[PDB]
Amino acid sequence: MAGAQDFVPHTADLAELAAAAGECRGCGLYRDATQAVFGAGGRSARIMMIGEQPGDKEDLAGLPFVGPAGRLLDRALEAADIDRDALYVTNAVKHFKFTRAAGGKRRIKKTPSRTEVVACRPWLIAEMTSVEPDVVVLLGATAAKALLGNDFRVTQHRGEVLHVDDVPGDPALVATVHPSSLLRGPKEERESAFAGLVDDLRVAADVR
Ligand code: SF4
Repeated sequence: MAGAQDFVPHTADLAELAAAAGECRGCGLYRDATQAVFGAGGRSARIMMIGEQPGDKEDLAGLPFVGPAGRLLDRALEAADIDRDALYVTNAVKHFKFTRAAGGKRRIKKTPSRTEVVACRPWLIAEMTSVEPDVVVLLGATAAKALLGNDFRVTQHRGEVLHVDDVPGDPALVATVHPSSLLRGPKEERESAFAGLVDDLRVAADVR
């Protein structure tokens, strides 16, 4: 078998899937991470949101989007009039890939290789088959490329509703900036970028 496929059980039950992901060895990232971080939410969710990976806070909370980027995402969701409890939120890879620097105040995320993304993608497929979302919001380059192709450029398709043929259930896809990118930079640029994230979330939420 390839990647995580043999570790994925034949079930759409999210609790069963999350327990199975705790035992995944589909790539190397399970070794140094604290635990797998599966998606959070229920199968009635109409909107699925996919980030890159659990970060330092998520790796220990056991839940996605709990750190500063998650708090910015909550502020954007509220501004977009979307209830976070109604979404299903997850990440392209389920184990935190990291390093430390001497004197650092946190573990530093490292970018998943395309190999790791493809290895973990069976979990993402299981999640999408389980949830059957009407729309998938892809937060950042890694997540967007996971579904849209390794050459895809988030920066070139902002605001656009995409549909690709190899995605199960043919949901609408909206690729946007990852909330972590909005945490730093000059104020005017951060404020414009925040408005653009709210716009993209509203596009996704307006999908019938
Ligand atoms: S990152 Fe994904 S494929 Fe790799 S070990 Fe973790 S759950 Fe399995």
